[PDB]
Amino acid sequence: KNPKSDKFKVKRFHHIEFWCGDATNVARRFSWGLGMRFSAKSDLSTGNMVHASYLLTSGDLRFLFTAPYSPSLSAGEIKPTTTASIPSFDHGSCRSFFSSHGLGVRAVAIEVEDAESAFSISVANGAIPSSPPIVLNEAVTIAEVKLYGDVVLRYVSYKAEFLPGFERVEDASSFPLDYGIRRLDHAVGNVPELGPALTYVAGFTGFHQFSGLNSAVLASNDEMVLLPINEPVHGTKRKSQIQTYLEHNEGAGLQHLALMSEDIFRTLREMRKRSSIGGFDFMPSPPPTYYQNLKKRVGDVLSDDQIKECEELGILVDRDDQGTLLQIFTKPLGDRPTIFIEIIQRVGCMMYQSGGCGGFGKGNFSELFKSIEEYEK
Amino acid sequence: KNPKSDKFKVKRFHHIEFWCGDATNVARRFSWGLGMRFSAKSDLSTGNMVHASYLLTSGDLRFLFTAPYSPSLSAGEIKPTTTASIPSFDHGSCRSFFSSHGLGVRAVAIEVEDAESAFSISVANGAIPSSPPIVLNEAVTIAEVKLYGDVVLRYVSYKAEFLPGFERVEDASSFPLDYGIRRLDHAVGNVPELGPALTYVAGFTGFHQFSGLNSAVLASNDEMVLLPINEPVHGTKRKSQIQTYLEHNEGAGLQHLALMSEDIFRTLREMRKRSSIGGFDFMPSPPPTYYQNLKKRVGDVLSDDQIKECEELGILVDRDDQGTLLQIFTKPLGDRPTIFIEIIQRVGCMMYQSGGCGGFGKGNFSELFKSIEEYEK
Ligand SMILES: CCn1cc(Cl)c2c(C(=O)C3=C(O)[C@@H]4CC[C@@H](C4)C3=O)ccnc21
Ligand SMILES: CCn1cc(Cl)c2c(C(=O)C3=C(O)[C@@H]4CC[C@@H](C4)C3=O)ccnc21
Ligand SMILES: [Co+2]
Ligand SMILES: [Co+2]
Repeated sequence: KNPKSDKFKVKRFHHIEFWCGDATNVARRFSWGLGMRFSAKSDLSTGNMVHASYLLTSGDLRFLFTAPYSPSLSAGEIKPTTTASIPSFDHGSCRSFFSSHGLGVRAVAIEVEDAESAFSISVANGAIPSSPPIVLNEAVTIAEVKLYGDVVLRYVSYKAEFLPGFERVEDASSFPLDYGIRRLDHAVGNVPELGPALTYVAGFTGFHQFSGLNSAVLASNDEMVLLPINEPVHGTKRKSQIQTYLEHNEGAGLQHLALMSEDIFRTLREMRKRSSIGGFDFMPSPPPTYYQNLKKRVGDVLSDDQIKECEELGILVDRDDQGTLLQIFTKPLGDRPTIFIEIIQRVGCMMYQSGGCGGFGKGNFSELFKSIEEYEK
Repeated sequence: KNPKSDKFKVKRFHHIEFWCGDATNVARRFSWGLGMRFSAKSDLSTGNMVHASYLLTSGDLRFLFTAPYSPSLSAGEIKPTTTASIPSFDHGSCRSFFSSHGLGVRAVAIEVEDAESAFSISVANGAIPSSPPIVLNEAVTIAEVKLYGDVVLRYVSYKAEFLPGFERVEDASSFPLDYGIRRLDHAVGNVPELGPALTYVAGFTGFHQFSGLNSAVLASNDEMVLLPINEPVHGTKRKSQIQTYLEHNEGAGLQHLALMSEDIFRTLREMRKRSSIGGFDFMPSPPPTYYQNLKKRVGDVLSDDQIKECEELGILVDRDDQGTLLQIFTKPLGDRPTIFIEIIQRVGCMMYQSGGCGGFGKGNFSELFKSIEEYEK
């Protein structure tokens, strides 16, 4: 059931903003590791004396990397005279976030019809305000409310090129890398208590409900904005990875970003070639028994050659009533065992493809446990 | 003249330590951009609950990248029970350094005969202590004194593998990258006042003296440890780049690291191929007039084909009474216009090669000014 209860008009995920200590080095590592192009910048070279922000893109996926300059460079400014291109940015908030959490997502940004209206309706319905609506160059409106922990949900609306004040990147610095990633599929939060988190977020958005953890997924009307949230389950044999996250992150935050690929075989071939030369590492692949069991689960969807290619690349597969899901997880993106990335591709639910086609892979918890036991043999 | 006045036995540069917000992303970017192998680690996986430290190597060059974990992970520890592998590390100092300066060098480390003796003699001769000598696993001794700004000179001595507590890196994570870089040639500081800086450092080491700036170079007895120091010169037409450094760095710090290559043509070919895919950018190349003028300056040292290869790669050349110097400079390594890297290779002074052979390129200030004026034509 989908009661289509959004309290404002939501379109799609727009961008993800990482708060960094050095945006340059993180952005360059991510660009090479994920195959994303440098697309826009706002920094000293564009007149921004407050923060350095670099935008990477792959298809519709937009990753923004932001770090503060010395406050001394902008000491004479006030908010009405700021050279910051992102008006919600604050030196103290950014440094506090990074000191507390390390590298991680500060903002999950969605495009809405009217960010001013979205902000008002959200706060009227219980959202904790983080940054009020601000109109940039009479063209783009941005506002922010608290999502969980120190992560904000950022609303963006356009009257009619990322943000005013950002410059397109000189072609020579913009190498057209592309490993197949096309859009953000979902963004997952870890919280200490799932119940209150769900009630809060569903409360102010109207989003409906779509081992070691309990989870639920909030979704927009067309189920294209997908926001899973996890809480830990305590006392288990193996310690809850959600609890490990909360300890190393100093509390709630964004756990993983799932990036849809138009060709997950090519994406993973490209990413795995670069794992040891500056890119991202992947979690340990499942045993050969997992892929032998795949024939009985998805042999109608995937040929044996395609199943063999899943095995070459360490890809997991899950299936539900309506669609099939190919997925794989990176090791953590930075020093702490906190945020990681999922690469995903969905098969089915063709109407365009409906959002969440095939679910989120929860069947792979049991299929992996059983496959490792099967594999001790 | 070289009075060989070192107050203790100094061997060579040992390593450079960057203090980072996220060591993983900086280390991976540097590894790919410079062709350095991941060689050792000390982090959560090795039992270090305090800091994440990753060691990159290329030949004898050792780059260490360190970032703090949440203090909560080690809250129960005291110094006698610490799991830190680098005992001088402090969460507050590291966060304060990075907040103030951004990404940069915290420690210039030299190998000495006895780091305990070097520390005592240094402080007896005016050095400001930063971390007292500490013996690690009865095998390695480390001590630190202030060099300039928040940069420390770190003494390391070995009784008889980087540091105890570091583990060698799993071969699969250690891709054998190598673009030809072999050792640190010199490490350069920017200070507000050159005179007092020189007197202080030469005071406690016994090191002897080897537009927009004044400079002098301190050197060890065999002139293999080379420490240039710059101060700004004010009022000029173009603003002093040393002054720009001090403003954006919030004071004195390390300006550039010069990395010797055994084949600067290959190093620069390799680095330039990666500039736009996660590596390092280079400063604008000199005009064609610079390379036409090179025939008259170094035509006895470099064939026209070799001079043409310098032009392809943007390489600068300078010469003194005893040797020839090939050099090139990167753009700044991170967000702020502060630290950068020089790639260098020296021709001549064969006895092994004597240190500083060919100087440091100061002749290229005038040769570049004149070549740009020549090139307006
Ligand atoms: C193989 C072990 N494994 C590790 C992960 Cl992270 C994972 C996921 C995954 O991506 C997550 C989500 O998108 C949904 C929100 C939380 C739940 C579901 C969840 O865990 C699905 C199945 N098995 C998984
Ligand atoms: C082409 C413009 N240019 C930019 C740099 Cl950074 C540079 C250097 C260089 O590396 C530096 C040093 O190693 C020595 C210590 C300070 C002096 C000398 C100095 O500037 C030499 C010649 N020309 C240069
Ligand atoms: Co997921
Ligand atoms: Co130099």
